[PDB]
Amino acid sequence: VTELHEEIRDGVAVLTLHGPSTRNSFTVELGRQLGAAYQRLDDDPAVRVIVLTGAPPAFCSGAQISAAAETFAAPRNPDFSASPVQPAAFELRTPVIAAVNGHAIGIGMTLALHADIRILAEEGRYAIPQVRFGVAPDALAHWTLPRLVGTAVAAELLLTGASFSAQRAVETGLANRCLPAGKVLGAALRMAHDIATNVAPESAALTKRLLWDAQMTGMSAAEVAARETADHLRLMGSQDAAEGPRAFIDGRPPRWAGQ
Amino acid sequence: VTELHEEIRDGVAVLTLHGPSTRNSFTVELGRQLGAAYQRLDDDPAVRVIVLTGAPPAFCSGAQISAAAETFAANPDFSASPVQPAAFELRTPVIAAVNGHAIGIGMTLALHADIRILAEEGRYAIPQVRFGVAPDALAHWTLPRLVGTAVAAELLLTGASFSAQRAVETGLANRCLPAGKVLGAALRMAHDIATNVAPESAALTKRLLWDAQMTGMSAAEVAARETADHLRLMGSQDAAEGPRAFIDGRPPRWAGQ
Amino acid sequence: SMVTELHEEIRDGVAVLTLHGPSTRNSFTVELGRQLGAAYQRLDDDPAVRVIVLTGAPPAFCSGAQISAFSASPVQPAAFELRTPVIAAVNGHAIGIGMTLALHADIRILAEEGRYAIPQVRFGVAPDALAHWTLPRLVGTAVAAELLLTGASFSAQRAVETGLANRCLPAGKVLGAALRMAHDIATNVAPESAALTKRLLWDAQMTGMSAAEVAARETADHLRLMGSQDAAEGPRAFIDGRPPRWAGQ
Ligand SMILES: [K+]
Ligand SMILES: [K+]
Ligand SMILES: [K+]
Ligand SMILES: [K+]
Repeated sequence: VTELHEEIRDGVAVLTLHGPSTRNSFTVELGRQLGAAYQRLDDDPAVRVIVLTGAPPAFCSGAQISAAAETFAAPRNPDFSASPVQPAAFELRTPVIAAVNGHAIGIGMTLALHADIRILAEEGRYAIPQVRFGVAPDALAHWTLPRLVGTAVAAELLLTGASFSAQRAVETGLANRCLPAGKVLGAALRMAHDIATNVAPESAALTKRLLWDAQMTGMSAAEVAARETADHLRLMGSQDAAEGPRAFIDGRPPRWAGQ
Repeated sequence: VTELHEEIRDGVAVLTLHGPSTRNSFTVELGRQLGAAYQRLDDDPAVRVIVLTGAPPAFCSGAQISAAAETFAANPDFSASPVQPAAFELRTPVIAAVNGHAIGIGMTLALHADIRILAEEGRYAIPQVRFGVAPDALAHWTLPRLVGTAVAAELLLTGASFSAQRAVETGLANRCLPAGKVLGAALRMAHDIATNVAPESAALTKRLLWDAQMTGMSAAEVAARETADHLRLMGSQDAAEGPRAFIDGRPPRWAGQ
Repeated sequence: SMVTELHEEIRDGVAVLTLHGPSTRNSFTVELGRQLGAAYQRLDDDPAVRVIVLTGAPPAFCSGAQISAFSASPVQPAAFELRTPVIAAVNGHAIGIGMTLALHADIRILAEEGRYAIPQVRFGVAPDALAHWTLPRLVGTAVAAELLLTGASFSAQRAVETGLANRCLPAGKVLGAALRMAHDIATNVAPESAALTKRLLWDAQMTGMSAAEVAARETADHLRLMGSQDAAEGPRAFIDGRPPRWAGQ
C-alpha cells in the first residue's frame, strides 16, 4: 500500500505519497485518492496552492514491476484507463507545485508532469521507461512532455526510456529548478506561501486556466487574446485589482477578497 | 507621457520608447502609436527590419503601479492587447533590443518580436497576478511557445523576476549582453537581414512561421504553404540574384516581389 | 555523372542509411529525396529493422541543394511519419535542406565542429521540408525565427542548449554514439511499444490532437500492448534478471 497524506496550513495544502516499503510506488487506489484530493482541494476556497511530494527518500517509484507481469487486458466496465489520476493537476483552478524530492520513475514521473511547476532533487533517478517493459508512456506524457522540452528531448525520453538527471531536466525545460533533496520541499513551500500571500486568488485561477485550456483545446491566438480581455474585465471589475496596487503603495500585505 | 520616436536609415527602422522620467512607462496611447507605426512600417517597402528599443536605462517599465488608482476610479474599447497589429502579424522582421528593465506589459509586448536581445543588468518580470490583474498582450500564448509550460507557469503564476541569462537558457531570449551593447548588436543583426536576406523570402517565412502558430495549422497545411511559397519565390528575380551574388562574393541587389 | 548515393546496411536490427556524396559534400537532389523516401518506407515495413540511423559520408552530413550562377517536401514519407525510430547521426556540415531533413528525425546527435544553418532566405527562397513546423516545436518561436529569418550559422552546442539536438560530440564519435543508442533500442525497447509511442507523439503534433484525444489513444494503445506477449516478457525478464527476448525478434 502507498497512502496519500494531506495537511492544510495557511492556504497551502501538502499531499504526500507515502509508501516507505516501495519508495512510494503507484497503485490504482493511490491514483483514485489523488484525483479525489485534487478535486476537493480545488473546490476548497481556503486552499491557494497544492504541493505534491513523496515520503523521503523518493517521490514515486512508479508501477510495481514485480507485481505487473500478468496484468492482462481483461474486459470489464468501467474499463482500464492510461490516465489513472482524474482530474489532472493542469485541469484545476488551483496552482500545483511538485516537490520532487527524490526518485520519480514511470507513472511517478508522468504524474509529476501534470504539475504547473517542478522542483527536482539532484540525487534522484528520473525516467519514463515504460517502453522497456512492453507498455508505453501514460498519464498524458505524449502531450505534456513535448510542451516542456520540445519534440527531440521528448522522443529520446519516451522512445528510449533512458534515465536523466535533475540538471538535464532544468536545462531542457522539464523542471523549474534543481536542489539537493533535503532542500526541495522547503523551496516548494516558500514558493507556495508566496503565491498564497502575494498573488490574487482569481488572478491565479484565470491565468492557470487560460494557459492550460488554450493548450488542451488548441485555442487560436485570436481566441486567447479575446479571453485575456474577458478575464481582464472580470478581474478589473473586482476590488482585488485595486487592492494589489494600493497595498504595494502602502507597503503592506494585500488583503485579497477573491470573487 | 512616454513618446514613440522613429528613425529610418538604410532599410532599418528604429522605434524608441522614450520616457526618461518613468523608465519608459506604458500607456494605452503609447500602445496605439506603436500599433500604428508597426502597420505603416510594415507597408513601407523601404523598411526591411524594425528594431524596438527603449531610452536608456530601461526598455519599458510597463503600467505604472502608482497610476493604478486613477485608472480604476475612471472604456468600451478596452483590450488586453493594446498594440494591434502585433509584431508577429507583420511581414517585416521585428527585433526587440531589450536594453534594460522590461516589466509587465513592457515584457509581454517584447514577447511579440521575432528576436530578443536582453541586457544582463535588467530586471524582467510579468507580475500582473501580484496586482490582481493577469498577464496581457497574448502572454498566455507567446510564453509557453518560447519556454515550455513549466517555465511559463512559474513566470505567469508567481510573477517572479528572472535574469537575462535565464531568459536565454529557457528560450525566451536569443542573446544576452551588457546593456550598453544590446542596441548595437540588434542593429548589426537588422542590417545583416536588410543586406543579405531577400525581402519576399523574409516576408513569406515570417508569415508562415507565425500563421501556423496562430491558427494551429496541420503539418499537411504547412507543407502545402511551403510549396506555394516556393513556387512564388522560384519564379522571381531575387531567387536568381541570391546565388549569383553569393558566387561573386558581392552584396545582393534585391528587387523584392 | 556521379551523384550523392544512398547506401544502406542492416545489421542486428539497425539500418544505417548513408548520404554518400563526397565529391559534393553529400549534396541533396530531388532524386536523392525520392530514394530516401522509398528507403524509409521499405525499412519501416521491414520487421527486422528496429531503428534507422541516417548519416553522411565523412566529413559532411549534407551540404544541401546545389546553387547556380514539385514539392517543398522532397522526402515522403517523412521520418516522423514512420513507426520505426529514426536517429540522425549528423557527423558534420548540415546546411539548408541537409539540416531541414535532419529535423525530421526523432533524435539528433551533432558533431561539435560542424557548421549548421538554414540559409534559404539568403538565397531568395525559403525554408523547406516542414522546417516552419518542426523547428519551433524543438527550440521555441524565438530561436526558430532567428534561424529561419537570418539564415545564419549556429553551433552544435547551441543546438543542444536550445532543444534542436539531443547531444553534441566530436565528429568522429557521432556515428558510434548513434549506433549505441540504436542498439539499446533494438535490444531493450519492445517493438510495438516504440511504434505506438512514436506514432502518438508525432500524430498529436501533426494534427493538433486535443489533450482528451491523446489520453484516449494512450488508453487504446495500452489495451493493444497489454494484449501482447512483450508486455508479459518485459516484467518477466526483469524479475528473472535477464535480457528480454521480444516476440518475432
Ligand atoms: K482551491
Ligand atoms: K516593410
Ligand atoms: K521496421
Ligand atoms: K533550453
